[PDB]
Amino acid sequence: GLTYRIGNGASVPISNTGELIKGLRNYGPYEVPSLKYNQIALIHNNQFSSLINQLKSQISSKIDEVWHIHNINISEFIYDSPHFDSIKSQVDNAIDTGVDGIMLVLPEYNTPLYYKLKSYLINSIPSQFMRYDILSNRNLTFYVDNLLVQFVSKLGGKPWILNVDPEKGSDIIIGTGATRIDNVNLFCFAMVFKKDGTMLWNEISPIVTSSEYLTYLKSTIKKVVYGFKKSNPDWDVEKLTLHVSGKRPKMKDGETKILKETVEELKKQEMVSRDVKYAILHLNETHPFWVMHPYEGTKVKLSSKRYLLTLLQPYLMVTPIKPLSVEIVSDNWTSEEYYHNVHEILDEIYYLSKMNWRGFRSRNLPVTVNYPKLVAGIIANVNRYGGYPINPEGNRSLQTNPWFL
Amino acid sequence: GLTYRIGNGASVPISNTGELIKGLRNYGPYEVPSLKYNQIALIHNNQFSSLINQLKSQISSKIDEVWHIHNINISEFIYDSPHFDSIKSQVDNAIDTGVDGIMLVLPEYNTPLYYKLKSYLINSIPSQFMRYDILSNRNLTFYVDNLLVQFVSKLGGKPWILNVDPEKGSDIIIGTGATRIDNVNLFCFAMVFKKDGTMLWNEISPIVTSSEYLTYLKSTIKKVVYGFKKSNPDWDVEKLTLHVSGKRPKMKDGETKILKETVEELKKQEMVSRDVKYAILHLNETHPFWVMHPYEGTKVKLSSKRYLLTLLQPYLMVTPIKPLSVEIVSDNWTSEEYYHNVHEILDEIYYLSKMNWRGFRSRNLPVTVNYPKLVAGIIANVNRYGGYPINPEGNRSLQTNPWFL
DNA sequence: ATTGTACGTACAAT
DNA sequence: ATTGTACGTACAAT
DNA sequence: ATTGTACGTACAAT
DNA sequence: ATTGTACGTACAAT
Ligand SMILES: [Cl-]
Ligand SMILES: [Cl-]
Ligand SMILES: [Mg+2]
Ligand SMILES: [Mg+2]
Repeated sequence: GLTYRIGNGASVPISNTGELIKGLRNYGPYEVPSLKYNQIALIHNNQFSSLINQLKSQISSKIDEVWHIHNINISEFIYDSPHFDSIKSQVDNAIDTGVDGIMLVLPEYNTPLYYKLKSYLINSIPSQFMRYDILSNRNLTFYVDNLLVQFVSKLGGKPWILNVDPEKGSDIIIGTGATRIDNVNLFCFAMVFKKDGTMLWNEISPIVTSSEYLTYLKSTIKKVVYGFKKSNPDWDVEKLTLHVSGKRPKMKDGETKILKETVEELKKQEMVSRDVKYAILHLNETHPFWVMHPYEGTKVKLSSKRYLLTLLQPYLMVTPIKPLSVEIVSDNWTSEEYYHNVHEILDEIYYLSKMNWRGFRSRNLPVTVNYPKLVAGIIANVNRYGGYPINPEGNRSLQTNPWFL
Repeated sequence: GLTYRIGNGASVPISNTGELIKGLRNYGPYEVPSLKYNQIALIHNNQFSSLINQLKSQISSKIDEVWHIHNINISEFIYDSPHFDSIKSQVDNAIDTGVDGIMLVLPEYNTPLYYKLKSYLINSIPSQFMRYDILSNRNLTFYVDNLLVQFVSKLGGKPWILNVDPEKGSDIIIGTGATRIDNVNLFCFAMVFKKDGTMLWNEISPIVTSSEYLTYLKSTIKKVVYGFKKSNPDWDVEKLTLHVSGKRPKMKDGETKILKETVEELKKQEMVSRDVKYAILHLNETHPFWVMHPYEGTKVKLSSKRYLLTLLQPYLMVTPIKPLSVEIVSDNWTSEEYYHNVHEILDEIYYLSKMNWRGFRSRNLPVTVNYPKLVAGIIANVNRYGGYPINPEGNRSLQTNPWFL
């Protein structure tokens, strides 16, 4: 069945972390990140610690041997006290020396300090946080293994992509919708993906009130298609799918009407093909249930437009299911192609549920739903603890890299 | 897996009508009905019709050769006009000669006449109706084949029973609840079954208003247990299950409270064992869905007390499911036996979904739910068109035979 | 904040 | 009393 | 009323 | 326009 494509034309089976890691060592990742300085800063307050030295050695050898990123040096920067100003001084010191990314070790749980520093770094340079007190109580091998998956991704590398039939499925999938941060405030999102699970462009709205939802939903989607088209100017999108998700205002028929208008305007502006075939889907995580591989990829039809994908819960009697409801709220398909297109979009959602660059283990949740949830967590908490605002507009690094992992 | 037990200790696979019919011819039914007169009346208004003669010959030879009911003679009675009084004269003439049952051919669709005659016959003698205009447009072989399944059952025979492990499942299952006949009026029902799918006793309430529901629900259940116990005086019920169904007043917590009281009173009166283990289940047919034998008998857990059985739709791309929701609203099981008992009651419901004496083909709906629906259809329409009331109390034939098929 | 489970013991609601 | 959460700690993952 | 499907064409609701 | 019913006729079942 489905496989992951890594480097040198090799592919490895899904649902098998051991073979994925082994394949990376043999063949490299799908794309090794391009770096300016070949330099990574490690920033901590545990100078001469043995654990810091063990961590640095594993990072160094695995960046070389697993990720095939050669000639990297790691520089150390020591902050004197675990507070914002003292750590920020060392972050700025690291940036001044010329580094491709920062790995920042914090001593303990500290939510305001974390989100203030994280929002500063997201606006500055690819970064990876670590907790020393958790690091001290973990298998270092597993810790660094998965750590490097998302750090390499943050640096712009592509660890692996989905091996999918290039003749089936959408040209692009737009994950879009909004996420509430409280009873009144929200932000809209729109993320463009290839059918192989790679993210091409990201846009998010400013935080606004629910009264402004549909205005900013349309504008955020137009902005992400503009950015996708400018960065991919020869791509003619003839097969388009919207994956709408997020806890958002209940305005279903008004929202569908606006999403349809948006697609039509983008056709008018020739941002997608004038003959584009599209569908607008609602993706909702529903209540889990338990059957007391027969359901790996099973598709359930509830009505002509409501479907259910029985995604397996990652777990260690009963088989747990994490179902995903998929409703077709709008499409321009003909009756003759309709159920062929239903199978294709459902298979596509299943494939995308296997993409996750946070770590080696699949999340079994489509990236079009999962990655906005990660973004929501950061935007909400940066707002709550008053960090630096994150505005990907005008910042190509934020528009194209998975800074939210 | 599951098999049907027929005569002479033989058993045949489920879901295979051809082998079931062949097994009956070779081994006979599980129980051949006992008859007083060895005489069946055929009552029609098509004297000397060739089709009537073909029908009579198939009935005669199959009663002999498939059902192993020997030495039967069929007498004919001719009514002159298709009206109640003229047909009733021939029904009474048939009864006066001494017959074990009546087969009554009506010329066409006529709902008032059908239910007036049917309610008269149900109060008199086992009976089987037929429509001449439909009979003329059918494969006579298939028509008579299934016709005789339910006629033999109405005469008190047992065509086949479920082959079930005698050490698993309930001692008796009581199908109970109520069915609305309009927005205000209803009747309660209670049917006692063995785990092999045979009905032991039946009681129904008079038609009452919804305000009287819980009073008559309790009294109808007590009445059916009294009748089961009087007819089965050495049976010690230590494993009891209630299957509650029917479109009825929304009084869930009050209904559960009364059903629990009923079981406790019956324990007090020593109608069941004082150490009886029981569960009270709600069985609801839910919305069908389609998977786009992997679900023959599949059990889904939704919560600790809510389950789903994915019963297959009988049908001729997508696999249709007719799910059955099963909720445990009350039980006296211990925590240690609980999930063992959940599997047993769910398997038991699945087995009972294979019992259907209306014809050879399974209905894939548990008899504890299906047979009350058949009763509801008759009671409602006899009320609507003012036929003779059907009161099984005091009438052992109505309390023990499946007159509703 | 590598991430995710699994599972005690609490306490929340009815 | 009973049933869903809730919040810790434990620790698995290749 | 042997029963049950499957499926046109209508019309019902939005 | 679009999507669920609805009510006929057709006819399958072994
Ligand atoms: Cl569970
Ligand atoms: Cl369908
Ligand atoms: Mg991260
Ligand atoms: Mg019948």
